[PDB]
Amino acid sequence: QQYECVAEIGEGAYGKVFKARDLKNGGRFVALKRVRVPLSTIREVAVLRHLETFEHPNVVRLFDVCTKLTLVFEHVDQDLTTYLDKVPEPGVPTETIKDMMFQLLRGLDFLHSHRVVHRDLKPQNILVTSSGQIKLADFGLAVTLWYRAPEVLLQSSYATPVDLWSVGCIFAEMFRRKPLFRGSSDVDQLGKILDVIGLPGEEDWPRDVALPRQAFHSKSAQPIEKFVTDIDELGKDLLLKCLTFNPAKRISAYSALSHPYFQ
Ligand SMILES: CC(C)n1c(C(C)(C)O)nc2c(F)cc(-c3nc(N[C@@H]4CCOC[C@H]4O)ncc3Cl)cc21
Repeated sequence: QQYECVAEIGEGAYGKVFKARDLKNGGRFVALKRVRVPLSTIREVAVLRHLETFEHPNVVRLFDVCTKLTLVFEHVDQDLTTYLDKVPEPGVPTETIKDMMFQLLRGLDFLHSHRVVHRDLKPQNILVTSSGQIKLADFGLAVTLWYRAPEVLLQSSYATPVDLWSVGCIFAEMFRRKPLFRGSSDVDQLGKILDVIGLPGEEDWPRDVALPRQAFHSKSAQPIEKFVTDIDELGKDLLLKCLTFNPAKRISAYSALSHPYFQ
């Protein structure tokens, strides 16, 4: 074969991910994902090959697609989790947090501009290069709810704002070095969220959903500086705009890119 598996990276629905040697390309390490067997998946791979044409700096490269289906991607040694685990005290430098957030928002804006939603953005799929470059991986194909948006938990809407909530969760975790909302179920997750952001107005609660607003009594919203201690005034504002309950009022990746926090 042209690829030689050396280790298992992970397991997905229904497929395994393997670290492989690209024998025809200098034995470079590659991530091989096998997708089992449709037309929707054919379209999904077509979107991924199209996004590759733009070769965005903040998205993992798709080197090859073979025919059930093998997806060959560039290998990145570490994810944001392993970076946050190994970063020395007192934590990630303020300007490293800033740069990585801009790169994440750049890759996110790229995907949203091409009508692609990640839907499972988490430090495990955010890859960090030896040069410190953020690369998005593990998206475009069809459990941890710590980054799941409230409208996904409530089962009402599944648009792009879902990823911006995950970014707000990730932004907070870059300072904390531990997840912001560590729920253990959809109802626990939403409760743990509303303890911090407060119960939203009745007009901001999704209509025709199973869980009503009155199923929670989180009462008032607490200051974020308590849960994220070293955040600046501008960072606090960007973080709040991401962690907005109502997805229509939540900042977009495009307007987050222009926030004064990045000036
Ligand atoms: C693991 C997970 C995020 N993952 C999943 C599933 C479906 C399991 O969630 N599919 C994945 C996939 F298609 C590719 C990668 C990927 N991984 C690396 N490197 C890894 C990063 C983690 O540390 C070990 C390194 O070797 N480099 C490049 C890519 Cl693109 C990760 C995937």
